[PDB]
Amino acid sequence: QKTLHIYNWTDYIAPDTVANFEKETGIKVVYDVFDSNEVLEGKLMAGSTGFDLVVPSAYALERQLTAGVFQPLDKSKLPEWKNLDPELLKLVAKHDPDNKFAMPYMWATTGIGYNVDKVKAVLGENAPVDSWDLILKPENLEKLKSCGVSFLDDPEEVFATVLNYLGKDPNSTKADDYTGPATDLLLKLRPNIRYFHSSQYINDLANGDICVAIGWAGDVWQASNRAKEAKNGVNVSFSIPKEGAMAWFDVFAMPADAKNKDEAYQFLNYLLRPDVVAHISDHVFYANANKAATPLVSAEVRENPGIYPPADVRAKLFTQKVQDPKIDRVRTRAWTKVKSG
Ligand SMILES: COCCOC[C@@H](C)OC[C@@H](C)OC[C@@H](C)N
Ligand SMILES: [Cl-]
Repeated sequence: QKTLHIYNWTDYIAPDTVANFEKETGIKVVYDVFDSNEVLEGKLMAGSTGFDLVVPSAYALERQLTAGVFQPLDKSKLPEWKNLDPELLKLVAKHDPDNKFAMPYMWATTGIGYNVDKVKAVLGENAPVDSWDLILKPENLEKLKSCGVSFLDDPEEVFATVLNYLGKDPNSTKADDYTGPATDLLLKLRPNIRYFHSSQYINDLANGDICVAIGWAGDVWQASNRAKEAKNGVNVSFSIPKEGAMAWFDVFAMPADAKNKDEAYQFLNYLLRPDVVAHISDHVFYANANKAATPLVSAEVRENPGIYPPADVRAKLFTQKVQDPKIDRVRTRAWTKVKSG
């Protein structure tokens, strides 16, 4: 009896995906979760994770490759690899040349999740729900403080969105951008932010406990779906703001010391099956990278422009750059200053 260990994001799989895999293959699966790239990268850099598959973002995969923490995917053991989107593969290939190490899993954006009715009650029906002004303008955050504001606990996301909102390069390589105007705005916003967290905001949005969040798109639509299932009358939506937004790709990768490579390949081939990965998108409200699976995804998910955004919305998106150690230092320092007010 072999056991496959999988380290994935929270709220990032269907409730029966793993059980259906165990039944089909006889492989026992141990499934652990994280809600942060730095948590996952920390384990990948510090020692032996014990995981056979992990799921980092494509840009973070690039940093991890330079340390040799992954092993190349044997394409002959992934016969269904052809189901993956070539335009999505080419986008991942900027971080993983020739797509040698990673399998694109899901992709989405980083925008604003919000309580529609409470926002409209606090800021009126003309609230800037189409703009980052909703959560990055201090005059607005001062009004929304009491209903609850959350930011992701992710320095790269927050700083990229703040610099973009200030008219700077989202991936600015000038330290004065981070210590100056980026830190200045965050400190003005900081007293109105209830907490920095990358997963608690899902149930807090669903229950009406926070009214505006920096959120990952599928996370927020899950919040909206849970509230509807609970019949609590809470109205949650998601905005890809008109100023542009962070877009990203999460990929499956195989750690270089993975114990059960053969079983890991079996799970990757399982994920490549169109019905399997469409079932996941139906439940997590995330776009998968499987071109063959798209028609099998629910109309509710596929026709949602906040999940499968149209071309006008795609033209506004930017992706995360791997910053050199100088900018990494500056950004990380300012982030810690910001978290402690
Ligand atoms: C409470 O969770 C029990 C998991 O049960 C797995 C079910 C679906 O069957 C698949 C089995 C035969 O394969 C893996 C075995 C070794 N655990
Ligand atoms: Cl990415």
